[PDB]
Amino acid sequence: SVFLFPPKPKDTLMISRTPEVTCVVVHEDPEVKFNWYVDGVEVHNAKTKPREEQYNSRVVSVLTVLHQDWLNGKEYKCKVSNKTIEKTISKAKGQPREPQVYTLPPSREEMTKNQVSLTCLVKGFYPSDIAVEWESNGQPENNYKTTPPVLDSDGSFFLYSKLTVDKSRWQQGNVFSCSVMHEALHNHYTQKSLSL
Amino acid sequence: GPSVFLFPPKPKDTLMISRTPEVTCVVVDVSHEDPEVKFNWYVDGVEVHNAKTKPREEQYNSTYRVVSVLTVLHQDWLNGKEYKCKVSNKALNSTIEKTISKAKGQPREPQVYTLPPSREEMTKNQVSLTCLVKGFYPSDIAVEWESNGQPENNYKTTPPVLDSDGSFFLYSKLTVDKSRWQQGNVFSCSVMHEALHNHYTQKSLSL
Ligand SMILES: *[C@@H]1O[C@H](CO)[C@@H](O[C@@H]2O[C@H](CO)[C@@H](O[C@@H]3O[C@H](CO[C@H]4O[C@H](CO)[C@@H](O)[C@H](O)[C@@H]4O[C@@H]4O[C@H](CO)[C@@H](O[C@@H]5O[C@H](CO)[C@H](O)[C@H](O)[C@H]5O)[C@H](O)[C@H]4NC(C)=O)[C@@H](O)[C@H](O[C@H]4O[C@H](CO)[C@@H](O)[C@H](O)[C@@H]4O)[C@@H]3O)[C@H](O)[C@H]2NC(C)=O)[C@H](O)[C@H]1NC(C)=O
Ligand SMILES: *[C@@H]1O[C@H](CO)[C@@H](O[C@@H]2O[C@H](CO)[C@@H](O[C@@H]3O[C@H](CO[C@H]4O[C@H](CO)[C@@H](O)[C@H](O)[C@@H]4O[C@@H]4O[C@H](CO)[C@@H](O)[C@H](O)[C@H]4NC(C)=O)[C@@H](O)[C@H](O[C@H]4O[C@H](CO)[C@@H](O)[C@H](O)[C@@H]4O)[C@@H]3O)[C@H](O)[C@H]2NC(C)=O)[C@H](O)[C@H]1NC(C)=O
Ligand SMILES: *[C@@H]1O[C@H](CO)[C@@H](O)[C@H](O)[C@H]1NC(C)=O
Repeated sequence: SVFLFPPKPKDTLMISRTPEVTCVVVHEDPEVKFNWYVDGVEVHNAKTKPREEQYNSRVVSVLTVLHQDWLNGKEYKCKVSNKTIEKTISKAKGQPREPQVYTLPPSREEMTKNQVSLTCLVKGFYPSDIAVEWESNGQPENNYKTTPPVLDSDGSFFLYSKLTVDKSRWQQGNVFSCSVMHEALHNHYTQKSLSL
Repeated sequence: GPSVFLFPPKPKDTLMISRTPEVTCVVVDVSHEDPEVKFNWYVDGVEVHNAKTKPREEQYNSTYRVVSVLTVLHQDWLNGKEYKCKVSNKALNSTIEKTISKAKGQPREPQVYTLPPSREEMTKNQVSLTCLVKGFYPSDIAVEWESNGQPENNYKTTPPVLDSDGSFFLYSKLTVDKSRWQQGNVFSCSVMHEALHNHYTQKSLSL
């Protein structure tokens, strides 16, 4: 069993982070080998994290990739070997489309609660690789949860991010902002603010 | 060896006494050479005998697939009974066992809030009507949209999302033509869940 994983969306969009692809493999002294190919041609800058013994009786190899390589759609072939299995992944193919970002205040009806919901609708983006964060006065907020991307009826994706705050923090007029990073956006990043 | 997959009833099915909730046990990779299999069904570990097994269906990869459907009492699912399907075959003289039930935990009532389109989205030809459903447990839920009796076609609903208090939430988005929203048409988000009175609630939204 060989499983290939893509880099984190955030890591491919900021030139300062390190986007990896993670080839996971998953007890009679099994040796394993690893060959990495980028659009067919092989590369020798992988790294094999040390063996992991599981409760059921999990070797991993990690290859750093270039930001513009992943985003241009190059195929990443991970080839195992044990005395032969392959996997390939790439970015989803297609014209990237720019997320529209809309912040939605809490319902009047929710205002009878002690905490309230601040909503960030992110729609019309493609491919589904995206990252969403919340902050206020520069410091990130922690109490938020973001739905997975959902396929919309036009072949673009959407998601919602919900930020839970004390109603008083909302009543006091604090500024909350939803951050979105996506490849189709200008400088890969956009912000939208929400206040009372 | 074969493989067994056990599917729960649909959330609308268990919530409405008029519908027919079913647990479905599907066996794939049943050998072509000797394909006789047996289903044993158990409810809370007590064998039941009213399941309905389909005839084998020959697949296009030289295997067989067999389906058994167990009709469930609505209050049996909501009361958390466990459904085991056991699949036995004389081909390998082996047995595979799967168990499914409603997720354990105290049910919690969803709060349903409807959020109008953003002002910034009003420059588009279509606007987003949002239904926020939060604080519900377990995650089994159904969400629909309608207007003036008739249902609406152009909506999508996110999967349930585990929130930080252990309950679930989701959002449903209804896309409508800006004109329809600006005419004052009333739109309703309908939510179905065991912890709601009559298993159903409805919130409206208009300009
Ligand atoms: C005994 O040992 C273990 C028991 O623990 C078993 O291992 C499990 O086997 C399962 C099947 O054999 C397998 O299920 C598949 O899951 C994958 C998805 O894997 C992710 O999700 C799992 C559950 O959520 C995790 O446990 C996995 O570890 C993995 O999670 C993490 O995902 C991260 C994403 O945030 C990612 O981290 C990022 O990696 C990038 C890489 O670029 C960057 O580094 C970045 O910085 C990171 O954030 C990681 O990859 C990963 N975490 C790690 C590596 O630490 C799923 O795709 C797959 O589905 C395939 O097949 C189905 C067919 O049904 C098909 O529908 C799909 O299309 C797809 O083709 C399976 O569902 C488990 O993942 C796996 N657990 C492991 C390996 O830890 C063994 O199998 C047992 N031995 C046996 C049975 O013999
Ligand atoms: C020979 O051909 C056979 C026929 O295709 C192959 O059978 C297939 O075998 C695979 C596994 O090898 C099964 O995969 C599982 O599917 C589950 C979901 O299946 C539902 O959805 C699929 C579409 O995605 C659909 O085709 C199925 O028929 C099934 O539909 C549901 O059916 C029930 C009952 O009828 C109904 O109530 C539902 O409404 C209906 N749903 C929908 C949407 O239509 C997955 O859940 C399984 O995942 C398990 O394993 C995963 C491991 O990664 C794990 O992540 C999961 O959590 C879970 O543990 C699994 O993916 C196929 O269903 C099966 N096909 C059929 C038609 O039964 C056979 O494999 C092949 N053999 C060879 C050697 O090639
Ligand atoms: C056949 O199945 C029975 C029931 O589990 C088991 O006791 C028996 O050992 C199996 N046959 C063989 C040859 O092991």
